Amino acid sequence: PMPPSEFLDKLMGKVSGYDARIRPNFKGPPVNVTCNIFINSFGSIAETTMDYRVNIFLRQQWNDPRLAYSEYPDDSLDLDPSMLDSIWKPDLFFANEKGANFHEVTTDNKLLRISKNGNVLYSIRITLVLACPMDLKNFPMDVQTCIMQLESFGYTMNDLIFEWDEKGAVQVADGLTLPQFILKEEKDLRYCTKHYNTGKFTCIEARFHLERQMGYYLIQMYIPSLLIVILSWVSFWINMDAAPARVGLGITTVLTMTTQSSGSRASLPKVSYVKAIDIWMAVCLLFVFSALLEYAAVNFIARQHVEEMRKLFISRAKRIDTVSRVAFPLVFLIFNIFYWITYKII
Amino acid sequence: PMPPSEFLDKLMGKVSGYDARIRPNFKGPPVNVTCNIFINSFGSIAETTMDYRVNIFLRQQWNDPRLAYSEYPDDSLDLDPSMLDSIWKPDLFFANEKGANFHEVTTDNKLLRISKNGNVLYSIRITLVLACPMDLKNFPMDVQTCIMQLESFGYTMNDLIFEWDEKGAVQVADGLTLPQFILKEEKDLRYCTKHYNTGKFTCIEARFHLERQMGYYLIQMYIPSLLIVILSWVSFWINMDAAPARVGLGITTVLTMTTQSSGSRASLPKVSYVKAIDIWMAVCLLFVFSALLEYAAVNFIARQHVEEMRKLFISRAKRIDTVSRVAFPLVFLIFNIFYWITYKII
Amino acid sequence: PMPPSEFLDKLMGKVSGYDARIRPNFKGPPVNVTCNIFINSFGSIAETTMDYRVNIFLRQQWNDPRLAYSEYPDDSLDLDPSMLDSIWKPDLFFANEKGANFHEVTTDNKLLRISKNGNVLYSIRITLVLACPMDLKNFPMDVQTCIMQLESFGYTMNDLIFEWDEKGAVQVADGLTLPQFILKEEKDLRYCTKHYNTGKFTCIEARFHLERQMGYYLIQMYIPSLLIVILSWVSFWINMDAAPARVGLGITTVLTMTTQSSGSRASLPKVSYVKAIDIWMAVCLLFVFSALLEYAAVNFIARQHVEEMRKLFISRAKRIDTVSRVAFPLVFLIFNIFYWITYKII
Amino acid sequence: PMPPSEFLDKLMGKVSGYDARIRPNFKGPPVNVTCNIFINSFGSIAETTMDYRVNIFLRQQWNDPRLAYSEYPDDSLDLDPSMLDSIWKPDLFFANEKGANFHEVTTDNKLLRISKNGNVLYSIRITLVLACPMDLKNFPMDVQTCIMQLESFGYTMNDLIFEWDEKGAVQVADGLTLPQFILKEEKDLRYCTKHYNTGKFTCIEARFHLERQMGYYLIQMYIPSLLIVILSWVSFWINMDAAPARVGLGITTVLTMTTQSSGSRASLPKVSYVKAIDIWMAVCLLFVFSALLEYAAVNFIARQHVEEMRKLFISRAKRIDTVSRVAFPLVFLIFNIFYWITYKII
Amino acid sequence: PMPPSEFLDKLMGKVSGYDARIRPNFKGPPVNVTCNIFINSFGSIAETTMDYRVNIFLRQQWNDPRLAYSEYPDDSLDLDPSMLDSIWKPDLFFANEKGANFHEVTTDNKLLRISKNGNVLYSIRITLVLACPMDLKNFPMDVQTCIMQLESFGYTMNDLIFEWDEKGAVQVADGLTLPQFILKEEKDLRYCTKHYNTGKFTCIEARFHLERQMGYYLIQMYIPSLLIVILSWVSFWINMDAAPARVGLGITTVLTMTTQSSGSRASLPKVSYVKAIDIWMAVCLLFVFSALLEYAAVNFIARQHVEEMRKLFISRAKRIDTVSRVAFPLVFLIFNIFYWITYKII
Ligand SMILES: *[C@@H]1O[C@H](CO)[C@@H](O[C@@H]2O[C@H](CO)[C@@H](O[C@@H]3O[C@H](CO)[C@@H](O)[C@H](O)[C@@H]3O)[C@H](O)[C@H]2NC(C)=O)[C@H](O)[C@H]1NC(C)=O
Ligand SMILES: *[C@@H]1O[C@H](CO)[C@@H](O[C@@H]2O[C@H](CO)[C@@H](O[C@@H]3O[C@H](CO)[C@@H](O)[C@H](O)[C@@H]3O)[C@H](O)[C@H]2NC(C)=O)[C@H](O)[C@H]1NC(C)=O
Ligand SMILES: *[C@@H]1O[C@H](CO)[C@@H](O[C@@H]2O[C@H](CO)[C@@H](O[C@@H]3O[C@H](CO)[C@@H](O)[C@H](O)[C@@H]3O)[C@H](O)[C@H]2NC(C)=O)[C@H](O)[C@H]1NC(C)=O
Ligand SMILES: *[C@@H]1O[C@H](CO)[C@@H](O[C@@H]2O[C@H](CO)[C@@H](O[C@@H]3O[C@H](CO)[C@@H](O)[C@H](O)[C@@H]3O)[C@H](O)[C@H]2NC(C)=O)[C@H](O)[C@H]1NC(C)=O
Ligand SMILES: *[C@@H]1O[C@H](CO)[C@@H](O[C@@H]2O[C@H](CO)[C@@H](O[C@@H]3O[C@H](CO)[C@@H](O)[C@H](O)[C@@H]3O)[C@H](O)[C@H]2NC(C)=O)[C@H](O)[C@H]1NC(C)=O
Repeated sequence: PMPPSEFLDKLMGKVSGYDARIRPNFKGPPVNVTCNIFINSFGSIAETTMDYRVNIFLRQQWNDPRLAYSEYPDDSLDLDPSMLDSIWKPDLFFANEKGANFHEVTTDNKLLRISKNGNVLYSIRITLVLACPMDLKNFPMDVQTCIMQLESFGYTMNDLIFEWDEKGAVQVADGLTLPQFILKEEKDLRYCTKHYNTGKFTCIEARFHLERQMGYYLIQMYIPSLLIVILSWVSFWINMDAAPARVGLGITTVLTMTTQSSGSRASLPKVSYVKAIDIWMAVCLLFVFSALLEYAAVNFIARQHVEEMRKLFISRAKRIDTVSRVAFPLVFLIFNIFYWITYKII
Repeated sequence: PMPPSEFLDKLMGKVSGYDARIRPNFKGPPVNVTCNIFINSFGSIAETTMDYRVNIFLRQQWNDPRLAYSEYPDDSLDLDPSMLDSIWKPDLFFANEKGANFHEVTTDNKLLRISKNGNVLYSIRITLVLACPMDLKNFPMDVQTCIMQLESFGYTMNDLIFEWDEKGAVQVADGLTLPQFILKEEKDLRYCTKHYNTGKFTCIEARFHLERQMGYYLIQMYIPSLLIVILSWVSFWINMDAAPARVGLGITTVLTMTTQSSGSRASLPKVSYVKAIDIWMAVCLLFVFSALLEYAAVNFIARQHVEEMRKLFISRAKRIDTVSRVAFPLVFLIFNIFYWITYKII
Repeated sequence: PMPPSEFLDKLMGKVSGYDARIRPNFKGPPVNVTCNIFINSFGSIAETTMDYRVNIFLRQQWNDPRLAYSEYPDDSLDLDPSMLDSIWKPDLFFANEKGANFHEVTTDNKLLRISKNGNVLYSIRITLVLACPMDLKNFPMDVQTCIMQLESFGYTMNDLIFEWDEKGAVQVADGLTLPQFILKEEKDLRYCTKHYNTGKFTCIEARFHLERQMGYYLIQMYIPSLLIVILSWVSFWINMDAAPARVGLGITTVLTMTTQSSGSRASLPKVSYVKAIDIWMAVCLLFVFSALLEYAAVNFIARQHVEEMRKLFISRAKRIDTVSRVAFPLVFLIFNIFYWITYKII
Repeated sequence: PMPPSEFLDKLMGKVSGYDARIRPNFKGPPVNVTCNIFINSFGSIAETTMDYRVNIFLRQQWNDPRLAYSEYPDDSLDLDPSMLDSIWKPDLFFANEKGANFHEVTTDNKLLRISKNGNVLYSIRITLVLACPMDLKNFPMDVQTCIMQLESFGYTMNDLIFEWDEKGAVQVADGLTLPQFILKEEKDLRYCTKHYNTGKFTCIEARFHLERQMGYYLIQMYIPSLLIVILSWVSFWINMDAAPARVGLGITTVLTMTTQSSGSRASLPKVSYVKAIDIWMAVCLLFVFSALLEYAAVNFIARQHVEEMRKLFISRAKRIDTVSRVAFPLVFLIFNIFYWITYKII
Repeated sequence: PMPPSEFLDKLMGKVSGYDARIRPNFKGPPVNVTCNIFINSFGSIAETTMDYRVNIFLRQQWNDPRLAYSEYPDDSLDLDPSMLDSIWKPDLFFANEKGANFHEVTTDNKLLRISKNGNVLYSIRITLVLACPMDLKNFPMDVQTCIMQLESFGYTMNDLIFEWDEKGAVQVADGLTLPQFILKEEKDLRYCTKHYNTGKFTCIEARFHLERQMGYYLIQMYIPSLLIVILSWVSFWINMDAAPARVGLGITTVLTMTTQSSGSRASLPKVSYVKAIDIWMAVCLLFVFSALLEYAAVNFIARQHVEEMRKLFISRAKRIDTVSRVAFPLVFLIFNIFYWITYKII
């Protein structure tokens, strides 16, 4: 008979004494607000700024005994967001917001429905730019753990407690992909209960493990680093005497190893510790220059050393030549097997 | 006699029991809202961010039996956007908004008119920055399909259903051009009906097929890649003996093929898979270096090998020379015919 | 006696039946709104985005017979923008807004005055980022025509018509200069009457012809392109025999012509058609490389060809030398006279 | 007894006939509003956009005889910004705003106090991004004059006149420094009275003279330009015969003079006229290349010219050598003394 | 019995004469507002703009005798931010805001509670982009002191005084790290009492000492500067005669020392004074070029100077050779010990 919006105006109005400024179960046990999120979008994970943009559906559920109706014949009463400032809502916020906003296009993207016993479902759409610190000690082979944490601002622990629901506390959209990362499915859920000089305030947090796409940096960097070192060694398969081709093929490995070192730290923050993209690349710099010294070991013999005199001349340089030819794959592949299985277990 | 705005205030006011918080056909069949868009602007299609900005006219049509007037002698009653928060409107939103806004310059750019039988036309101007994932496996020769999807936020499927109208569900402005793409005319129109733990919500979506302008990358990249490979082969039409001109014309092809590899991946995301602009260009790198080995095959003879001794010296190198001269167009044009007709059928 | 604001409250209030939701001359002839703009600022003309920012004073004039007073002894009644939502105003908008805003610093920058016969002057300050497509077939020598168009949003042609006034429909500020362009004084004024499936809507538009400053690109690009070609020819005034100076002065023209080709397409969109800054510059690339082939024509004689044998050696190369010396200004100045007078008539 | 806010509500309310929509001295002499600013922050002076951000305290003073109280025992009544829309205020705006905003953090940063005779002090905090054209004919040695101008928007000259007060019309904060400029203390104060087709409107303006920091560009550019020219001359102190060291030290001056010409016009607008950073640098380009021709004048003798024949060979080249050695400081220091004292008097 | 929000409406309403426009202790002693902040986020410390973004909790405490309740049985009455414009609050602002905003997601992030004796606690969440001047005379080894200062805007010193509380006037979040800096724990707290021509206004300020991470610039710059100088000296361990290897290893040190000088001043402002990253690097430029002159001192002997003639030829050059070999670590390590212990005490 009577429509729900007319029914609900006398359920929360000045009649029946409902005050939206007062929490449920006032002067009693605290309010148990259970939460779960639905990640629509994810990404633009900046590393200069060390933050990431997410677009979620924040669903909040609690019980309000003041809103419990008994005689109206429906099981749920929805409430459009025009009258949304008229009941009590929890003062949730994010402890690492770094700017956020609602979505208000064609309607405020907000949802509210009330069960018969007073169970309240509240769902809004938020875009967050959440801050997470980035550990980059092993940069292309790292697992970034960026978190988000949900706190009360005004109510202390003895008035309002946040929880995650057991039925899927973080849902992720179906085809949610990232251009540079993989979002793992194990999502840690734990408390971050804050203590200030004002009081103690509730917190729950979710932890997202992000693992990179190694395939990009392997193409741009690790393959043009690997081939120049092989270019460095075919350069020694030049003739035995000091040819000017060793001058050009020497700087050929120099002009590439500096160019690959030019755009190497392109989009990276200025961290003090050393990462892993350069301890690969600094080794690729000294294996360039070890071929530049290898021409000097030709010129070490060529200006130092007639049937007797010329025989020691070639015999000493070949004694360096076949040793230097074998030892360059020796010093490389021992390093190259020490490099990857280090990061395979880290 | 009586003006429409005075007539409409008693048609939707507190008299006659109209409540804007309640959908039409309440406790009955769901509301059938039919939609079509008019794309004014399009583009700024970012690929680092994988989104695109669009500027549309969102037209929504439904029937409200509460608004059906009978005695007023006009066929349509317009309603200025000052009184627009006074009737019911659908809570449409975009599932991939990534930020959006209205246009409010000199007047809120909004339109509302009401037919005699209660048919309501509602038209607004929106600017969207819609997210679309970018498949870039064959980057200059790809067909990007970027979509837009229109959902209800608060009403489930048993209360509100979106549809596309048959009479031109997507209109495009007349001279709408893109700097980098071609918008095809076949626009797929289908449903994306969402299931959450809240309920099931209606969705309709439109699919835009975008095909690139290959003419830009052919000028900056494919022509300076093609000529250096031809520069690499006239470099072998140098004299037969080991001249220093082969040192300079060797690095001449090196200084260009790295410079063309420098600004190659300029404005591109860091995708893990390999695209097609570099498997053209990596082949253009090894055909540079195959001429650098071709001087080494001159120096392979020059320091290894008197009427008998000099005759085998020139005869072996010419046996390599005329083979290497013919085989370089052989290995190129077989690749070059394998490259394009692969992407002609993809 | 009675102040104007007290007089005007009974002229447009609930007394005397004035309704701001209803256009003048309702159920009669359409409203003739005449417009003119005053461009304060102009520029930041982007070409990657193909838009430009303008800052105007939009003056609108129409007649409202409901506002015609007769007994008050003043000729014009101004109205401060606090009461500006109380009379009727046209719903003008720009069909290519791409974002715009008002100016509200220290007061809403808005102006309204009402004549005795009901003539209404309405003037506001708007900042627009107007979209214009950029034709760049001849890029440093182009004339860009970027437009702006003013439409009604809610009223059709039978209710509201926009016009330009004859008395200076576009005024420009006094010292309005642009860093890269010249705004011509001939400004085309014409109609762009839109037909949608909703109805037909009025439009008037203004066309601004923008002509570039050729002096910038002549300094950075055309002078360092011209001198290297002259550097390419003094390089042939080296000694007759194959000297190593031709190796260095060969790549001297190469290291500049690629560097000038590096920052050439610096701030340009990725258009598919070829512009004019590169068909100058591609010709400046092959006149670099024609001197690199000119050393090969020295080495074509030096390894192919004793009083008889040496006389044909110098006689053939000088036969190429004096021909190549004259023909390089021949092939250049014919092109250079064909280049500019092409664009002098376009 | 009675508090000021209760006293002031009957001083400006509906009682006593005060109307905030009506200027003081209505139908009388115009309102004399005197102004002065306090510059808190200054800078981020962009040159691509040709604007600058400033953060001021705009103090406005006028007399309102309607607000003159006589019996309340205090000399000044302050007014908090909640009731600030209740009295008359001038409609000041900036004719070159290019976007501006108020500051509203923890309170609207606004100030109002009223003297006994009706003198009103009004002070607000504004952040402006003011447009100024940039003359850059002598770019590191220029004096930029960027202005700001304060106008009425709705009141003509016969109703409202702006003035600067004699007691320090522009105050500057104490430690206000700029990273690239020096703000001179002579600040010109004059009128810019505007004439439109609407009427004539008041304007006062202030002129700020900005002089650059020459010390930055002297370090990055003028010292690495000076030393390469000295590197160009010690390069001639090589041995007399045509050595290959002149090839390397020739391009040594080329690889630097183009690199210093690469990042020279880094953050500069595309002005058509020639500035002064390049007419220094273009001269530094041809003094590089004059040493490249100086090796050609060695090779002019080396392939043109036995006790008689060799004596003219060395005697002609030394006749060029000692002349070219002295003349290079001759042509440089005459230019270098002509360069700076030109800009010392401009 | 009676709820607090109903109790508080009669405590601050129109009954009991409370006026939020009037400060506590009016016409009496000034208001003593004590402050402390809690820094949540810190950083994005720009140096081109010379500012930094901070995210704080601003806690303000004062006493209001008008709000002192006696009969209600609770010790603290909280107040939700809906009724927050209903009591008096101090008009705090930041004298170097450069733009700031509140946080309003899911609730206005604001907190208010009132003790029994009228002590008021007020806590809000602010994001500031605070301006600080950057002294960069010794750039990688500097200690930046960036401040923040809290002032009243409308109340003078005889009405409102700010103080820092003794109990931890600046708290910092637990794991607050910076990518480039270290926030020291000694935080200076002092007054910055402002004198304008309006009056004198209260100020308190906090000073944050920021010390850089030297480890980043030591890896990218100081190690590739150190090794090239050692590369410059092994280059002299080439053979004694003038070899072409000294040409290539000469420019090898040139191509790196300019490349390291290319991206050196990458993200730096254009300060006029000289910093310390280049007086390290300019010395690393002339120790590159001192090896280029060292080949000229070989060619000084090679073209100037038969059993007697050749003995003085080698004896003079070895007299330069062993002196130049020892003196290069002599001139370097004296500088290198003078460089660091200068900045160790500064
Ligand atoms: C919100 O959730 C919390 C946590 O589940 C609830 O707190 C817990 O409530 C139970 C039942 O009210 C308490 O058990 C009782 O404890 C007292 C004292 O030990 C004992 O005398 C009773 O026999 C009974 O065992 C429990 O102590 C309490 N725990 C805490 C930490 O507060 C809370 O009641 C929930 N509130 C609502 C409104 O649902
Ligand atoms: C909005 O559009 C939907 C889809 O066209 C309408 O739903 C359909 O409405 C028709 C007629 O009301 C239903 O047909 C009837 O079905 C019942 C049960 O099968 C049968 O007893 C009747 O004889 C008749 O055939 C149809 O089932 C129904 N389909 C669905 C999926 O709901 C809806 O009525 C429209 N609402 C409005 C307000 O226009
Ligand atoms: C706004 O401007 C338009 C265009 O000037 C006006 O429309 C024109 O108005 C005139 C006079 O009212 C019309 O002339 C009349 O035409 C009828 C039918 O042909 C004829 O019987 C009369 O003897 C007279 O010639 C003219 O047709 C009409 N044109 C159009 C295209 O509408 C309009 O009246 C102006 N409205 C106002 C409020 O000023
Ligand atoms: C605001 O400031 C302006 C400029 O100081 C004032 O205008 C000037 O006011 C004086 C005195 O009212 C005028 O002098 C009188 O001029 C008339 C006509 O010439 C003469 O008959 C009188 O004997 C006396 O000399 C003066 O002309 C006038 N000048 C202008 C350009 O308007 C104005 O009165 C000030 N208004 C207020 C409210 O303070
Ligand atoms: C806010 O804090 C300030 C600073 O602590 C207080 O000002 C100081 O208040 C004391 C006590 O009211 C004053 O001491 C008195 O001074 C007078 C004159 O010298 C003397 O006759 C009395 O015997 C007594 O010693 C003190 O002068 C005053 N100082 C200043 C600089 O104002 C203020 O009272 C505090 N206000 C509130 C509301 O708490």
